[PDB]
Amino acid sequence: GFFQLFRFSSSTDIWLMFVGSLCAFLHGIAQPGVLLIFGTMTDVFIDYDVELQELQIPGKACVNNTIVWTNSSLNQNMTNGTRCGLLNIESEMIKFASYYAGIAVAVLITGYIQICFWVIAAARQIQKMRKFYFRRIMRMEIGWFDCNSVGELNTRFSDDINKINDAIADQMALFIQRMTSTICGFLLGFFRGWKLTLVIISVSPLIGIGAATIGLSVSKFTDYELKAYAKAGVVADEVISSMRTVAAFGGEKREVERYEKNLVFAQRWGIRKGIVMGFFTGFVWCLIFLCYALAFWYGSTLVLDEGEYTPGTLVQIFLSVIVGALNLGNASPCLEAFATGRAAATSIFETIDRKPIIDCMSEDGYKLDRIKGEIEFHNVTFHYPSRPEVKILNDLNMVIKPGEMTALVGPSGAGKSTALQLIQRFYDPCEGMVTVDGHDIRSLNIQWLRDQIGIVEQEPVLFSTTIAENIRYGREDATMEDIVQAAKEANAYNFIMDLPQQFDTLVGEGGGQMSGGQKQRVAIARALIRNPKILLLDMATSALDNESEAMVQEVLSKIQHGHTIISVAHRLSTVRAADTIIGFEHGTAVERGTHEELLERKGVYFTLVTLQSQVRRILKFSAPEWPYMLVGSVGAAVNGTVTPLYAFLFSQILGTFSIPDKEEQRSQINGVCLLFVAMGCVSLFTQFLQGYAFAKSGELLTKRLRKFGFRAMLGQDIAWFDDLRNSPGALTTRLATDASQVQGAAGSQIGMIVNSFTNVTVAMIIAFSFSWKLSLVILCFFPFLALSGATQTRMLTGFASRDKQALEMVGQITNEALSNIRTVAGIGKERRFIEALETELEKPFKTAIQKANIYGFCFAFAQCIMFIANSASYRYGGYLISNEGLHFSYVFRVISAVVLSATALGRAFSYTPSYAKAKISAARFFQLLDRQPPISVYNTAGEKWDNFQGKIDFVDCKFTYPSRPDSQVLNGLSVSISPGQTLAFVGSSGCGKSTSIQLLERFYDPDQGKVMIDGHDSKKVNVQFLRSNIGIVSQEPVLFACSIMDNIKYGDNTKEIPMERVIAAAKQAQLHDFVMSLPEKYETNVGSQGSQLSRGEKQRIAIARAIVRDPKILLLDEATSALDTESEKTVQVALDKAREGRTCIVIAHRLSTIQNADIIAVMAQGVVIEKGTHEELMAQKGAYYKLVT
Ligand SMILES: C[C@H](CCC(=O)NCCS(=O)(=O)O)[C@H]1CC[C@H]2[C@@H]3[C@H](O)C[C@@H]4C[C@H](O)CC[C@]4(C)[C@H]3C[C@H](O)[C@]12C
Repeated sequence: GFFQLFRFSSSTDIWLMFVGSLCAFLHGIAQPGVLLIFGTMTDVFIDYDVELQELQIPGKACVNNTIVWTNSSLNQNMTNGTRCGLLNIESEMIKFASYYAGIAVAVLITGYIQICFWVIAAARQIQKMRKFYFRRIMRMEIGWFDCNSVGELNTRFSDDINKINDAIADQMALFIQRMTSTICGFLLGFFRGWKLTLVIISVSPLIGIGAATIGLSVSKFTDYELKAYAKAGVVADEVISSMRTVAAFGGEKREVERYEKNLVFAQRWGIRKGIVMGFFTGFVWCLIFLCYALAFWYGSTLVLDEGEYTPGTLVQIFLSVIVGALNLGNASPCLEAFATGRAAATSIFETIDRKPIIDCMSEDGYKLDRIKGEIEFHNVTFHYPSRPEVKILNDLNMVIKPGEMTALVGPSGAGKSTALQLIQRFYDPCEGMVTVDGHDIRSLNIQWLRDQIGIVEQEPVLFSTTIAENIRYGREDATMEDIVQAAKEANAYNFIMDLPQQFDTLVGEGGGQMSGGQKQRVAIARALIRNPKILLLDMATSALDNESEAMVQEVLSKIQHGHTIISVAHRLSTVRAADTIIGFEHGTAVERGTHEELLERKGVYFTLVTLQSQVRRILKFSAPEWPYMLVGSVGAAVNGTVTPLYAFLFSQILGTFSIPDKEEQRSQINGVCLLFVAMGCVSLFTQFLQGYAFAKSGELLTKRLRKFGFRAMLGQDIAWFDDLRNSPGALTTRLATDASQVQGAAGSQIGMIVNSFTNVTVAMIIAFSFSWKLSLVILCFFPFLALSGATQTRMLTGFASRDKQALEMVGQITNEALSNIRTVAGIGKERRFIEALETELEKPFKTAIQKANIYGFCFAFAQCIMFIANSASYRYGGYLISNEGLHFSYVFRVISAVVLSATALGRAFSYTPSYAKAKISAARFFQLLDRQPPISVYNTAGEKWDNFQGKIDFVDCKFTYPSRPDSQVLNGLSVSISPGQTLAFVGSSGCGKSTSIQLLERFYDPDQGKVMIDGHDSKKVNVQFLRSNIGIVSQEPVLFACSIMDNIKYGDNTKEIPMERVIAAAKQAQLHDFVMSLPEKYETNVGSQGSQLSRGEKQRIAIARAIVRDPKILLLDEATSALDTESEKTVQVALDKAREGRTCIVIAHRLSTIQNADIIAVMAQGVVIEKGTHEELMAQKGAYYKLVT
C-alpha cells in the first residue's frame, strides 16, 4: 500500500506530522484566499473613482453638487447620501495594508512549519529504516548472499532508500498545500459565482492537463531519452574496448561510418523533447489568455445588466479559478514521486521480514560444554541454492577422531571445502545430519558452535582498522598483553619492527597494503587468538608468492599441533607426515589411510603423485547554425514581451468599469477582450518557435560535436587508451554526458539573455512612463523577488550533494561488511558491524536537520515577499490617488509590471543548463578535438615506396611503458633477418618478448634503438603504408559483434574486399568445415547473441582474417592459448601452413609449437643472448634444456 511507507513511524513523529500538516492546509488557503482582499479592493478604488469623476463637471447637477460641498453638513440635506468624502482613500488603504501584510506574517510562520516539520519527520524515520534494514541483512543465511549480489544490496541501501526520502519528506508537505488550494480554489468560486465559474471551469481541464505535463515530462523524458542514445552506446564502447585490433589494420576512416550513421536515433529523440516541452508552455499561455477573454467578455454581460455581480466580484472568481487550477496541475509532479517511492520500496519491505533459516544469533538453541570434537559425517547429499541440480556430496560417510590432523585430497574440485563449510554451518545438509560428540550441529547455538571453530580462508581479508586490533576481532576480551602472544607464533614478530610503528598500524587497508603472502600471517593470529578447538584451513597457500609460501607452511607443519585440525592440502608432501588422509573422488570418502596405506593400492592420491610428484569557439564551432539561432531568437523576444504587455491589457480592462456612459464600456470592454485572443494566436506560435529552433540548434551541434569527437578519439595513439585518467570506462561515459552539456552554452542560453532582457526592459518602460514615483517603492523589492526564485534550487541541489558526501562514509562500513560475509560470520560476531552503523548514521541525520531550517527560511521568505510587495506598494499607492492626480488604473499597471517581470525573470532564469558547467565541460573536449599526438595516422603521409623483402632489423632497442612506469629501461636488442624467415622469440614472459615485437607495430615507439626496413628510418616512414603491408593475430580473442564473413570482410581497411579468398581462407585457416558444420552459412553472429564459440573456435576466425591480405611480416603473437587438447592441436596446423612469403616472429612458448623453424634471441632481460639455432642450446642452457631440468 502507500501508508505502509510510514510503517516505522514512532509516536513523536505522528505528532510532529499532524501539526506540520495542519499548518500546511492553513498555508494553502492563503493563496486563493488572498483574492478575497484583492476583490474588495478593486471595488473600493472604483467607487472612489466614479464619484470623483462625476464630481468634476457641473452638468445635470446645475445648482448643486451631489452631497459634496456642505449638503451632508447642513440640516439633513443628503439627496443621495453617498457621493461625499464618505469614501476616504487615506482611511481605507491603511486598512488594506493591514490585511495584506498580516497574511505575510502567517504565511511566513506557517511556511517554515510546513517544511521544517516534515523534513525532520521523514529523516527521523529513514534513520530508523536504514538502520533496521541493515540489522536484518546481517542475520540472513550465507546462501541468501549466494543469490543476491553485493553491488546490488549496496544500491538498495543508499539509492533505493533515497527514493522513499522523497515520498515522505517534502513532497507530502508540498502536496497538502497544492491540493487544498484546489479544493479551496474552485469551491471558493462556487461560493460566489456559480453561474460564472462554470463557463470557466468548463475549460479548466484543458489547462490542468498542460500544466501537468510541463513538470511531469522533464522527469519523464530523461530515461525515455537516455536509452535512445545507447544504440550508439555500444559502438563507442566496442571500438574503444577493442582499440588494438581496429588500429592493427588501419580501419579508422570507415569506423566513424558506424558512428556517423548510428547517431541519428538521438538526433531526433531530443528535437521531439523541444516541441513537447516548448509547445506545452504555449498551451497554458494560450489557455489562460483565452480564458481571460471568456471571463471578461461573458462576465461583463452580467455586471452591467443584472447588477448581481460587482466589478470586484468579477476579478475574484476567475483569478481564484486560475490559481485554483494551476496547483491541481502543479501537484502532479509531486504525485509521480509517490508511485516511484511506493513501487521502489517493495524490495526493502520484503527483506526486513523473511525470518531466516539460521539466525547467526544467540538465544534459540542448545548449549554444550567440555567439547572433545568428535567430528562426524553421516550420509549427506547436498545441492547449492545457486546451482540446485548438481550433487556435490553423495552419502558421505567418514569420521574425524579428535586430537590430530586430517587431510582431504580431491581430484581438482570435488568437495574441496564444501564438505568443510557444513561444520561451521553456512548451509544445512538436506539429508544426513552431522554430529559433534553426541549431539548434532543443527538445533544448537550458532553463537556457541562458531566460537569453537577457527577458519583460515583461501584468500586473506583484513578489516580497515589497526592491525593490533584487527587481531582483536576474534575473542573480544583479549588485550595487548594477550594479543602479542599469537602474533609471535603466527610470524608477525619481525613484522612488529619492520612495520613502521609497533602495533597501531592503520594501513592494513588504510594507507598502503602489505604483500599477499603477509596478510595471511595476520589471519593465523586471528584464528589462534580465540583458543579454538577446531582448526579449519581451506587452501591457505592457494595463490601467494613462493617465498612466504614455504614460510607459512612452517607455521602450520612444524609449529601447529595440539588438538583437532581438519585441513586440506595444496600440495600433499607437507601432509605426508600426518595422521589421516580421507581423500575422495566424488562426494564419498573412500580411502582413509596414510601414504604407506596407499602404496599398495591406487586410491585418490597415489594416482595423483604418479604425475605430480615426478566561449567564442562554441559560437564559431556552431557557425553553420546561424538560421536556427536568429529565427529562434526573434521568436524569443516576441514572447518575452508578452508578460509585460499582459500587465497592460489586464490593467486596462480594470479601469474601464469606471467610465460613466453605459454604451461606452460594452464597446470598450469588447475591444480589449478581443486583444487577448490575438495574444493567443501569437503566444502559441512564438512559444513553439522558441522551443523548436533552440532545440534543433542544441541538437545539430551535439550531433556534429560527437562526430568530430569520435574522429579524433579514434585517430590517436594507444599510449593513452591504457592511461589511468581516461580508460574506456570513462572515455565513453564522458562522450555521452559531456556532449549533452555543451548544447547549453549556445542554443538555449541566448534564449535566456534575450528572453529576460526584453522581459525586463519593456517592463521598465511601462513602470516609469506612468508614474515613476510609485515605481521606486516596488522596485526596491525587485531584487528580493527575482533572486529568490532561483536561490533555493542552487541551495537544494548544492545541499543534496553535501548529504552524499556525508553518506559515502556510510557506504564504506557497508561495503566492507557485505563483500566479505563469509569471513565476518565465521569469526565471532557481526554485532560489531551492526553497532558501527548507528554511530555512523547520526552523521547524515545532522545534515538533514539542517536542510530543515535552511529550507524553511529559504521557502517561507520566498513566499511572503510577494505578499509584502503588495503592501508597501498600495500603502503608498493610496497616497498617490488621493492628493495627487494619478488616477486609479495606473496602480495596477505599475505593480503588475514589476512583479510579473520579476518572477518571470527568475522563472525563466532556472531554465538554464548552467553556463559554468558548459565552459568547463567544453574545454575538456576542444583539447581532444585538437590534440597533437606523438605518432599519428593524420600526419605527413608521403614517405613510402620501399618494397620490404624481409630485411627488417633491430639495433639495440630500449623501451619504456610511458603509461605504466614499472621499470624505467628495457634492455637493448639487435636482431637482423632475411625474408621468409622467423625470429622466434622465447624467453622473458614479463615485458620481454611480445612487447619487443608489438613495438614493431607502430603502437608504441622506440625509446632509442633505431629499427630499419631496408636501411630505412622507420619513424620517417608513414604508417598508412607500413601498417598496411603487415598482418597480426592477437593473443587473446577479440572480434566484433558482426557475423562470420563480416570480420573476414574486415581483413582489409581500404582495399577491395575479396570474395575469392572467402573460399580459400576458410580452408587455409582450418575452418572450411566448421563454417559448414554450423546450421547456417554466414549468419553465425559471433558477439551479439548467436554463438558463444570457445577460444579455440573463435581464434580460427582471426588467423583467417590477416591471411586474406598480402603481407610481408607475420606477427603470430602467442596463439594456441587454449588448453583444449585437440582445438589447441588443430589450430597449430593453421599457424604452420601459413608460410612461404611470410617473414614471421612466431613465439613457440610451448613445445607443441614448432621449434625447428629458426633461431632464438631473447632471454630474461630482453637481451640478445644465445643467438644460434635449436641445435646450439645443448652446450649452454636452453629453454627445452631448462624444462627437462
Ligand atoms: C493574479 C494571479 C494570482 C495572484 C497572486 O499571485 N497572488 C499573490 C499576490 S496577489 O494576491 O496578486 O497580491 C496570477 C498567479 C499566476 C499567474 C499566471 C501565471 O504566471 C502564468 C502566466 C504568466 C504570464 O506572464 C501571464 C499570464 C499567466 C496565465 C499568469 C496570469 C496571472 O498573473 C496569474 C493567474
